[PDB]
Amino acid sequence: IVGGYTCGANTVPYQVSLNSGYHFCGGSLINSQWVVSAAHCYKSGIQVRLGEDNINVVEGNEQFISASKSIVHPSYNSNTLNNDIMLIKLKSAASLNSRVASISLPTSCASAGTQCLISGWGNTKSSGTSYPDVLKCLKAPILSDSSCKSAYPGQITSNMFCAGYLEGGKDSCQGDSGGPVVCSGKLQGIVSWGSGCAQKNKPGVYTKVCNYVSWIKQTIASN
Ligand SMILES: *C(=O)c1ccc(NC(=N)N)cc1
Ligand SMILES: [Ca+2]
Repeated sequence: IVGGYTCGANTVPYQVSLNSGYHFCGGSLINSQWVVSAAHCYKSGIQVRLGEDNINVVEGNEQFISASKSIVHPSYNSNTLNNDIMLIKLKSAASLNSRVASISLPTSCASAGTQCLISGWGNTKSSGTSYPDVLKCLKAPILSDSSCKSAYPGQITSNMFCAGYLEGGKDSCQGDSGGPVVCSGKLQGIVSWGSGCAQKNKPGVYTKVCNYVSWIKQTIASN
């Protein structure tokens, strides 16, 4: 997250770190046994880390649970990033509490202008590299579909939305992908892609979770 703020320990209780020896992506806990992330975060050997603040220090609220299965969306296209969503099942259910909690799936799609909370452990620089150890946060509005398409001609599908600031300076970045975009207490987005980070006229692009609720529910019900 570039141009954000330190969230505070365990203030984003649905935020997970995906670890394969190191943090590589975010995710969102949607019930005691399932995490939503980005398909482009797929790999083998995922351990889900819940209750994290500093990802380099054991601070006492962590739960580390290996994945039993991963399900990339049937129609994920890694070239266009259309349908950039995956489900990860935990081998055992998390113990839910005030610091490790699920986030609800949307009932309705969110509209341009709605404020959202974007979070992660990704790079905090637009130019160069600095990875924080503690979780960062950014409040950002959803942008109009028209603004989004004008920023990324030919690239925005019906399964994507933009959020952030056309002036740049405040955005998600590498290492944040797969993590949450939460608006009015619902998971509306997954941190997906953009050109660089925090660049003018290149806001973040997010997987539009409301389009996937039926797939998510059906997949969980049979796996
Ligand atoms: C994921 O790691 C990711 C998502 C989005 C961006 N770019 C922007 N938000 N502009 C970079 C990396
Ligand atoms: Ca920790």
